[PDB]
Amino acid sequence: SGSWLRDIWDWICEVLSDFKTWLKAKLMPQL
Repeated sequence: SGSWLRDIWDWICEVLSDFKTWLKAKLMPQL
């Protein structure tokens, strides 16, 4: 039934979401 610390990836993915949006805007060239 249980596989592993699947929910554990949310502690890093949920907190790194704001960091991704900030980088996605800085990496986007002129459009």
